[PDB]
Amino acid sequence: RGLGTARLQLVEFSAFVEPQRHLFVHISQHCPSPGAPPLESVDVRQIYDKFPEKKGGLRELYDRGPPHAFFLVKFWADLNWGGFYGVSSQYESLEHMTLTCSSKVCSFGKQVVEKVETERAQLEDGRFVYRLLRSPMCEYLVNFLHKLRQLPERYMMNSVLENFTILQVVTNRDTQELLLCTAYVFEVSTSERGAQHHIYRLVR
Ligand SMILES: c1ccc(COc2ccc3[nH]ccc3c2)cc1
Repeated sequence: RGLGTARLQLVEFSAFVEPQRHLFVHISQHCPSPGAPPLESVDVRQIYDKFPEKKGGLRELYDRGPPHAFFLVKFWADLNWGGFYGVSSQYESLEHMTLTCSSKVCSFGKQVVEKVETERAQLEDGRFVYRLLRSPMCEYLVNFLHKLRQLPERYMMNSVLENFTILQVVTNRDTQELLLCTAYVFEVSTSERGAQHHIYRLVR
């Protein structure tokens, strides 16, 4: 499938730096069409420890449901490049909604940043689109990225990134319904191979 539900679909996601653009990670679901197949599944239990077991932790979130709203993205990021560091997200749906978008940056399973944004639906092409464009990337991530690009060896970046995760929770602001919950894990790619990603379903 893709990263989305009947109610809300991710359309594009990127994290980038501008002085053109450099993209650290990118999901295009404009992609688009598959030809096949469905998404592989990963047992959400094997990643409880990469996020806080406190309130709003993975286990708590998944317990309430709905379980089909839960995805894991593995990113191989491109760190070969002080400009403007940005994140851009676009969702779409057929219903009119206001979204609450929470991003939780985690280091060794502890939250070091929570970022909460709100985005109202916008009618376009007979569907509703939710554009969170050019949101300044938090300072901790900028500083982290500047240190990460210093490491002399890709495998050392990977070692450092094995304890770094992001949890993104999109809820219907009005109703409090969870719409999408995405866990992100990270390695690095080469400049030659370019950034890449793999989306899974989280199951239990
Ligand atoms: C390591 C590699 C790439 C990057 C790109 O920076 C971001 C920033 C916000 C994000 N939200 C979901 C993935 C994501 C990525 C950060 C750290």
